[PDB]
Amino acid sequence: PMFIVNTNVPRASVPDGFLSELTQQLAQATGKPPQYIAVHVVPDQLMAFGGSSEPCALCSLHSIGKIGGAQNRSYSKLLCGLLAERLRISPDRVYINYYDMNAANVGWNNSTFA
Amino acid sequence: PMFIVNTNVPRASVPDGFLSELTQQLAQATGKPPQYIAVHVVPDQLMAFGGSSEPCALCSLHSIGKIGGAQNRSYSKLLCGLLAERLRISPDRVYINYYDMNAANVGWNNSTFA
Amino acid sequence: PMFIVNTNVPRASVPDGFLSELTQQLAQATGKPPQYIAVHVVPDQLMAFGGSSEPCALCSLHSIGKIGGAQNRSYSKLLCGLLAERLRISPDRVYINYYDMNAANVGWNNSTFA
Ligand SMILES: *[C@@H](C(=O)C(=O)O)c1ccc(O)cc1
Ligand SMILES: *[C@@H](C(=O)C(=O)O)c1ccc(O)cc1
Ligand SMILES: *[C@@H](C(=O)C(=O)O)c1ccc(O)cc1
Repeated sequence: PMFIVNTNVPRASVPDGFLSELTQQLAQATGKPPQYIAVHVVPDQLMAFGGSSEPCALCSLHSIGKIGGAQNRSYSKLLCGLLAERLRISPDRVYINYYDMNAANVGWNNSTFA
Repeated sequence: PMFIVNTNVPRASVPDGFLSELTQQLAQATGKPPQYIAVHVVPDQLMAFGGSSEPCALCSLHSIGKIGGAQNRSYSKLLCGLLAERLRISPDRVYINYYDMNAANVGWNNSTFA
Repeated sequence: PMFIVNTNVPRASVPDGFLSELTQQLAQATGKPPQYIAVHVVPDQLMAFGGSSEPCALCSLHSIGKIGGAQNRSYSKLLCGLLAERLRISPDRVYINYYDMNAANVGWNNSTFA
């Protein structure tokens, strides 16, 4: 799994330990080992949501399985709550795109997971 | 819908009001209310198109529905036109990836749109 | 084809000519003319892989066709090799997402490739 956060919140407001907290929480939520989880945080972005430049985030979660109707609602609760608590972003100004990847379409370590 | 523009144009060449103009134009084009539309502009990028570093842009438009053959041609004319007029990027150095998303795969406000 | 590299390696560690090298290697690997190939390198990113901030990369290769089980392994060897050689990133700290794009969902030059 890989999780990306793009946000207009400034770098200075991203707290220490945030990438590690994301890694641990995603490990718990998805059931996958933390050593496979990649997290990417992109602050200071030029963004608008609903025409407004108040804090917002556009996120993606890519996963080989563990993606689906019920699971995606659980991920959204978990991730919106983390973003609200740590970055002070309102949950109704966050979009998270969920992608269920075929293992043959993820390259790693000079091969793919096929 | 969410629209993202990556470009090597510098931030200073991104005109004031560009994010609002994109929000308005995408609302018109998709028929969705502007309160739903998210826009992300990323300037100053290290990019090449066809092996050259002249202005170029790599964009994505994600939408729940309203994606398809003829619609995508219409969006391309609209968006290439804006990028040409506002950022001085030639339409043959723009790629726009179109993604039709399932409502169950878009999180927002602690749940999904499903 | 479009190829994106996101990495926490610093901007100064990216060799001049890296974009041109990527363009030629991808043209050879996919069999597509280099005029069509777009490359985007994003250094200095706030990233973690497996909970650790050592150099890593998250990449995407989008292509209209030429995506599949065997192809994707040969791509992964080539790209992992090049990132290891040139940016000093260990190949087990790289993810490459492969996307097969329909031509009707790729806009370019005021239209689509359909
Ligand atoms: C993480 C991973 O290894 C898994 O098994 O889910 C991952 C998932 C999806 C993509 O595209 C890259 C890494
Ligand atoms: C915008 C939106 O909510 C709609 O009605 O389509 C949107 C579409 C798709 C994605 O992935 C995020 C936001
Ligand atoms: C490159 C291209 O034009 C091809 O022939 O595949 C390309 C492929 C896919 C996307 O999304 C953008 C550009």
